[PDB]
Amino acid sequence: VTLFVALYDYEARTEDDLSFHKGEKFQILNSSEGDWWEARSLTTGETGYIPSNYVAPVD
Amino acid sequence: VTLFVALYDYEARTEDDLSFHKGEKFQILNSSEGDWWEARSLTTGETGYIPSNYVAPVD
Amino acid sequence: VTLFVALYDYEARTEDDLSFHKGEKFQILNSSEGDWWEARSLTTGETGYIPSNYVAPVD
Amino acid sequence: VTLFVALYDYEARTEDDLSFHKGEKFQILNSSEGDWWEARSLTTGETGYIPSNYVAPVD
Repeated sequence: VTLFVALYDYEARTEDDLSFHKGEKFQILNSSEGDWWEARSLTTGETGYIPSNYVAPVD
Repeated sequence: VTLFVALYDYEARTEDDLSFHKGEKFQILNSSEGDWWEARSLTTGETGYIPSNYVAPVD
Repeated sequence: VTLFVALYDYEARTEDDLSFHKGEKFQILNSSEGDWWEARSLTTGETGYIPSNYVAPVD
Repeated sequence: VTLFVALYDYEARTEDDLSFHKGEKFQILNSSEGDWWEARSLTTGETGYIPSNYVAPVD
């Protein structure tokens, strides 16, 4: 399972976080040890940490 | 300090309460003034009252 | 609610604390946040933090 | 003992209270059952309630 969709919008707080919009999809290979996962957006191509509670596996 | 985590989404009514989404984690600032607790979101760093029956201790 | 009464005069340092004179009586609003209590003067109706070791319960 | 001097200034909150300045003297015949005493100022001639902790018997 590596495809996840955003449930809510999110505005990055720092340079390493990724901002994104609800409905946006990501590739997330491995989850982290924390609440923050490193993702790549399939829309913008950008990469960065996202809060793991904001996405769900794409059905 | 124990973290607490949101069980459900909650949308604030005024500027005093804090909107949050399920799974968001908080550090509690003041819990002894009543059932609404002053808390900081570990997600955004925002601060405000949250209804304590909407959160549980992490673990 | 128990009234408390000032044992000594006290002059506030900022706008948050409350200046008061010996014998002034207060009704306490919040006493569980620490040793500084949020109180209303029964004399002027002003509100602010007062150092709890400067007051005693009436009687 | 009926002569008392004011220890601090006081600005009346209502129409029945007497405002006064530190060093001002009053005649106070009988003390009340409460913290408020009915006084007459020997300076202005006015009469009204004053907080009893603000005056002391004139020595």
